[PDB]
Amino acid sequence: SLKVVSVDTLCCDAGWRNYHFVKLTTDEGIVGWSEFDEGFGSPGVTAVIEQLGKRLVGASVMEHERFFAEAYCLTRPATGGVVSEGIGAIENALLDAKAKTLNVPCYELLGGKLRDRVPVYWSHCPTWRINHPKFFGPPVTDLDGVKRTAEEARERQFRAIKTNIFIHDDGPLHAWRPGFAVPFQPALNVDRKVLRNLRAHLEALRDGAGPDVEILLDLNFNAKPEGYLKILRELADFDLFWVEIDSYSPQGLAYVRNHSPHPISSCETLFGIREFKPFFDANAVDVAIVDTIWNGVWQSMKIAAFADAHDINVAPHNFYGHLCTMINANFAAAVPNLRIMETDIDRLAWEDELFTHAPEYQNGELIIPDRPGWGTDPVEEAILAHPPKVMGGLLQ
Amino acid sequence: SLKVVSVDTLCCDAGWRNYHFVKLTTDEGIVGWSEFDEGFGSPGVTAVIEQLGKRLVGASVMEHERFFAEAYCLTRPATGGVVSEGIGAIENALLDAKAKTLNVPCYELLGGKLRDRVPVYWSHCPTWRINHPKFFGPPVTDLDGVKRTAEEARERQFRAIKTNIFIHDDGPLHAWRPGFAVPFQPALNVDRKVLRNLRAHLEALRDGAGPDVEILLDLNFNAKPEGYLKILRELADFDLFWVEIDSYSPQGLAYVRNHSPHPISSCETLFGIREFKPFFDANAVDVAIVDTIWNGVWQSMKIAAFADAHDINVAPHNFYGHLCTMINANFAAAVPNLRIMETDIDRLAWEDELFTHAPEYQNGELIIPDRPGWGTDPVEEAILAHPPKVMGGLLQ
Amino acid sequence: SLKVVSVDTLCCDAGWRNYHFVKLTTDEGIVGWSEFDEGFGSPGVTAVIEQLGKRLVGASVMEHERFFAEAYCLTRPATGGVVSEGIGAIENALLDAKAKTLNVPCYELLGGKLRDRVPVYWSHCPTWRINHPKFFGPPVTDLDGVKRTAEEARERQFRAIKTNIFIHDDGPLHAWRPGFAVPFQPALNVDRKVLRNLRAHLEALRDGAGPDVEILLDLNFNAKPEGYLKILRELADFDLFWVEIDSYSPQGLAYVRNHSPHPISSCETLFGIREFKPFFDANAVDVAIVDTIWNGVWQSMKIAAFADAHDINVAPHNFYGHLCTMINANFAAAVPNLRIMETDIDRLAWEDELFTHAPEYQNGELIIPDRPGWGTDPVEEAILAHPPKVMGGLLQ
Amino acid sequence: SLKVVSVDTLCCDAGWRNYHFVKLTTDEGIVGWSEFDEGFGSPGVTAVIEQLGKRLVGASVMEHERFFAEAYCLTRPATGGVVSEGIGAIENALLDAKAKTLNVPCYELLGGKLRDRVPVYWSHCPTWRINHPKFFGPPVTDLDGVKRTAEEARERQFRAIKTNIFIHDDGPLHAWRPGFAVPFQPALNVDRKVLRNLRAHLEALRDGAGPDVEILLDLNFNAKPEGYLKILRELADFDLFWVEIDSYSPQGLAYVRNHSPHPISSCETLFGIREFKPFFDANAVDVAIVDTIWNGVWQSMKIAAFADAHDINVAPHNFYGHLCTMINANFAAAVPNLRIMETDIDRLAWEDELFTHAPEYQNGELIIPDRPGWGTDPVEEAILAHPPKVMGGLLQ
Ligand SMILES: [Cl-]
Ligand SMILES: [Cl-]
Ligand SMILES: [Cl-]
Ligand SMILES: [Cl-]
Ligand SMILES: [Cl-]
Ligand SMILES: [Cl-]
Ligand SMILES: [Cl-]
Ligand SMILES: [Cl-]
Ligand SMILES: [Mg+2]
Ligand SMILES: [Mg+2]
Ligand SMILES: [Mg+2]
Ligand SMILES: [Mg+2]
Ligand SMILES: [Mg+2]
Ligand SMILES: [Mg+2]
Ligand SMILES: [Mg+2]
Ligand SMILES: [Mg+2]
Repeated sequence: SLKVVSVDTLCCDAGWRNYHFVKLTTDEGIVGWSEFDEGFGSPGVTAVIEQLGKRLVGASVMEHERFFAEAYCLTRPATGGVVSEGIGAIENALLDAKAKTLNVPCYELLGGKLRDRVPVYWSHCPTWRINHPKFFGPPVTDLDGVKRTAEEARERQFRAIKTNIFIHDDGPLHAWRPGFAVPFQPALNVDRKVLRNLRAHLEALRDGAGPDVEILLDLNFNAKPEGYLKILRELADFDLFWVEIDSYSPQGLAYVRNHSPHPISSCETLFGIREFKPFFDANAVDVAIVDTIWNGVWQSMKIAAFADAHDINVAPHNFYGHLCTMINANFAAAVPNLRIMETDIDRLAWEDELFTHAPEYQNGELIIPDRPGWGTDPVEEAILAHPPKVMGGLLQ
Repeated sequence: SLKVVSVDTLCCDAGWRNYHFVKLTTDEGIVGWSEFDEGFGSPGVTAVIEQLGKRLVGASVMEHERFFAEAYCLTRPATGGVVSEGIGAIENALLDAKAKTLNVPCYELLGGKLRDRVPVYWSHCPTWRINHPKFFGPPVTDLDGVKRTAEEARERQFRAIKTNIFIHDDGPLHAWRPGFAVPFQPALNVDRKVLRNLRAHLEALRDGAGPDVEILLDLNFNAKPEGYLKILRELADFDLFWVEIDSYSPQGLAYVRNHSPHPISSCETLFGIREFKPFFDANAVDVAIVDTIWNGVWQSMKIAAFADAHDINVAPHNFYGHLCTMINANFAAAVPNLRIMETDIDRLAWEDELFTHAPEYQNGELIIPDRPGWGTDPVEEAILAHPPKVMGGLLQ
Repeated sequence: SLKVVSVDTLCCDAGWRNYHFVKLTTDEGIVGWSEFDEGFGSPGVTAVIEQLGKRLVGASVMEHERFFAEAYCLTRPATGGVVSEGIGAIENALLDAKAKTLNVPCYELLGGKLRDRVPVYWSHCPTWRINHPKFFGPPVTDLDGVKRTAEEARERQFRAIKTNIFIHDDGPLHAWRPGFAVPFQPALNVDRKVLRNLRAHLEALRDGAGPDVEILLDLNFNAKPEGYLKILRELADFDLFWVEIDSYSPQGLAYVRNHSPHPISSCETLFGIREFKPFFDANAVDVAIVDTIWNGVWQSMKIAAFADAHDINVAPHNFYGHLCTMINANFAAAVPNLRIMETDIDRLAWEDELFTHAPEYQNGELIIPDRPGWGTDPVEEAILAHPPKVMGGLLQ
Repeated sequence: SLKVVSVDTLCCDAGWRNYHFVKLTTDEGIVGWSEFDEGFGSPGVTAVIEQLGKRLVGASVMEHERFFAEAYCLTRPATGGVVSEGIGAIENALLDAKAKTLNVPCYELLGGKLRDRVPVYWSHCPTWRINHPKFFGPPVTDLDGVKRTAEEARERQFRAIKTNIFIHDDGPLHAWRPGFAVPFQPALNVDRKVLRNLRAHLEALRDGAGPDVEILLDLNFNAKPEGYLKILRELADFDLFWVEIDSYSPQGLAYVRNHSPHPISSCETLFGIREFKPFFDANAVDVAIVDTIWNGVWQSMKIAAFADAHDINVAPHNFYGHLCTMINANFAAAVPNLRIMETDIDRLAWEDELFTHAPEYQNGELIIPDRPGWGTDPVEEAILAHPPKVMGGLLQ
């Protein structure tokens, strides 16, 4: 019949956060999967999915843009954010199911592949070993550990690594994340302490990385334009692949970029061409980060094409489980204007148990798989062996 | 202690949709309430509230902007929409509790009152009698019914009424709501059928209203700029108080307004100064509609002040239960640049059972009450006597 | 009755200028106070207050925004400047009275507090010891004195200090203030003499401050854009927390900022969202200085929210007596987007006599008090023991 | 010596407001006069003048731009409004004294005259007979009176007349001035009542005026852009010389003008090229009204030249006593780009007692006099025979 028979959500432990999944079944017995997230400031996604999936049962699995168009109508007043995340999760499960029904990898739905491998950067490096050492080891607790982590990235043939903001000289090594209320300092002022610790951290990272490995810096939402300018001035003489700055002020981000000696990336939290547009119109970014897990991969192709017309290259936002990596891998395979792909190389001790297939890396690149669908399936029995905790992520 | 002890949510039947409430209790035994909504495209609000309320327990009931600042940080990546609705609901319960603790009406927190009564328009008139006749009677099923409803508004001393788009000459009278997928025609094209039915409907309404009662027209998201222009051209010779058009294109809405012979209102779905700004910068609106139930009343005061500096008057978005009306009444009491207040005069047969106090109208105005807090409390036993159904509203 | 019974003004000696106060009494016997200023280019404020206070008697002390709305109407043609200062002074006395009536600190009216302490900078350092040495000692008369003053700030645990423009090598040490006609050189040209003296002064200040204490530079209205650019170029290699530039040319100030290697602050003389708007639209400032004594604290909350939407942090303009400090402290307690707070640490020998309570500093921060109202009251008998002189300030 | 020996202010009764004067005496015994106003929203002007005049004593009477430059410096932070009015009043007394010293009319200082007579409009017609009938008769209390007043203007050979907004059908004839809080309705909404009364009033005025006399409409600050558009739409088919709209929103006023079928005038409350500039840049006005009493005539020549470069003609704001008329007459004599001159033809019963010379009109034009100085002097004994009341005007 090609009809959708069921849409369910599943959830499992990912240590300091949970992973979530959409499981969509068709009348032919094909199962389409996606992975989504609530911990990154996004309570409510499951509720959105459970409501929207009710309307989808009985509809054609093949008609994903019809579903999107309908869903957009039904939730139009509160579009974006958690609503749009729910829509994107369902879209990604629909794509998997459609690809599987047609016996093709998902990139065959997205224009075909135009590359077989994708260069990555090792993200949250050494952020995961510093911030979640119970889950990702060896723990990093000092500048020597920072250096050693970069040395490890170099030895393992990774070509780039991305860090965040860390305070080294005020007690135990800790992250500086005031944009997410750790600590609660909602003005997000940047003081000397922040600047000298950024410098110390990056110098240690460069010492370990050597001169060839690229270093990316993510500042998230942790300052105002004033403070971002202060950081960029301070770090004017560093060799940075990009400095990543999230902002809801296209004019402010454009001002910062205009005064930056480094490439600026942004946009990981934005939805649709509509939200990217003011940033591109303002010349606000060198690189547009696109969250295809949030937007849905079909919607993300639209965003990539929009960026292409502005001669802006895109990078997937990818810092979740293996299924998200494979979803992003398919997007990265199809998009011409691809900057690089993000991936976390630090993995949970049970990550591989949760999925049928793991991403394969060789010489600093992700190999794009050629199996029907995204390239990996969550394993239901494994999910049940790792029951979820209450919401973590930013809401820990 | 002035600490928040608990944050709970409650839900009850409102016929074709549910009402939702936040119940916040302090260490002193004061209870602060707000009303919120999920049916207007907003699945997930309850989940957001339940997560955010966990962080609020143990904090001061007096420190509402602290809570807002913290909440904004914790959900920054997925801000707006359902996340921001959850934050606004909690804010409104905090305000009620703080006012009650200080033994004052909520307007005493908002600058004091500057008026004792607020002119209203009777909204969803005759929309509720056409679209939900099982709940709001007498049913309206033809043009004569449309005329009679306007006559009733005139007799009852209402000074203004607001209708939507109705098809009268293609079978049983029915609403035209393609922007919300009823029917599913996602291009939102406007054809002759729409135009002639708008004309027929508005002529009947004017016939009943007489020449003094003002007629407002809400087009919601039911066209593209092209179609909005077609509608405004067609209705060029009508006397309309405003034409209300929701759009996520400030440039498109500005183009429409520039070519409109009628005042244009918009913005009921927008969050914060940030989202209103592009519209004001573009000269897109005569009147800014502010949803204080969604934004929170404190945040809405910021938006009202922003509008004031642009010499734009604001109107509350108010089409829910009595508590929402009283929340909006307090906002309307304090804001200098107030255009008018929306209210639905058609009420459910059990509306008055659900709340301790009902809004009072006299000579077409809402009387602003002077009780501690918002002016009415949901009644817990009554809520339990009207158990909720599954989600309705747009998601019916 | 909650009615205002009387509005009076009082005035006392502050050495080289006078302090002024609004005293508002209610029917319940509550007294609300504010402090205002005439010496900073503002003859006439008292006359404005005395006229506007006549209309206020008999009105509710609780309805401060009603009073503001009415006052704005009555003085609309000559709004801003001295008129708006009079309105702001009355607003601040109303707020004090309302807070006292409700038995809460003024920050309880402003959203609640979100911080308990506020970092400050020691302003007019060493400006007060150079320019008014009869009142603030020890006198500073040479570069060694400049260095020693910065050393004192460091020892006393202040984290930042702010100086102005001084000429050291042309006779007795003297201020360069041509923008205020000392000397009268109304072109405001910047020559070598100015540049080399700025350098000499700042080098001495840095020598005393050490590398951790932040140095702020205030240029007031003492140049044109051309000259501001010359100064910023000259000082390109200094580590400055901000350079403060007052301008009535948003396009000119924006040009300067675009070419500045230092953060730019401005706006201390501006009134309302309306006046700040062109500067924010032009990207003219890193930091917005808000004079809440001039604007009124309620109006200033509107300005702070406007700045927040532009991701601009604000700093109070505070260089008067203890009551102004406490007024600003309450604003600073409530505003999320707070850059820092200005305060003069050099005090008159009789400052503490004039007020019931003095501001308390610890480890470079101002402690926010928790008494009803602003946190301090002028003392009537002390005011009479220090009779005012003719107008001083800029009009000396 | 050519030194200024004294600067004094005088004040006398003008019925519902006072007139004020600056009296400046030189060492040679020449007396220069100006007239200024406080009632039009401007408490404090006298205080400003008394402070600034202290600095002027001992300076050259010939150096008026030196005084202006110095005064601007000394009051720079609170410039505009009442401060700038004080400066303008002194400037106008300086000009009179300088002209008298050189034995020439003031227009000889302003480029020489380029016309001998100036067409006027009869302003506040029938506004003064309606609003201040105790002082200006015969009283106007109905539509027939409105018609008769216009007939009188026609018979007396006036070519143009200007009215305001009046409510005729809700009790005794009364002005609609919500922008100045009469009545207090601070949203400034425009309803049917306003529109139908504007129409009725203007139809009566046109009936009396005949087809040749021009009719001007002043809306002051009595609406928001929304309401101004509503008024202009309603009055689309009237033949109006201009519609006068005061606004502090250049973008809003420009929007209104863009949609106006009538010429738009504004700017009567603005100070200096700086304040006019945003309006001209926005294409906001057909005609710029310049208050030379407020700005000073020398400053006003700068504004007129600025307007000239934009191909905008200017009109003096003139609705005070005979000295203001003569001050404006001299400006009007010298400015090439002169639209028309405002004057009130309704005069107080004692107006002529107060001044040595009265303005002379012939065939609808003001004759420019050729006496040294402005053309009339206040009479000190007459001033003392008409002692002032408390402040009236808007502050009544
Ligand atoms: Cl989580
Ligand atoms: Cl902070
Ligand atoms: Cl619902
Ligand atoms: Cl369609
Ligand atoms: Cl002073
Ligand atoms: Cl000079
Ligand atoms: Cl007066
Ligand atoms: Cl109003
Ligand atoms: Mg968004
Ligand atoms: Mg990132
Ligand atoms: Mg949005
Ligand atoms: Mg609507
Ligand atoms: Mg100004
Ligand atoms: Mg300053
Ligand atoms: Mg101004
Ligand atoms: Mg006028």
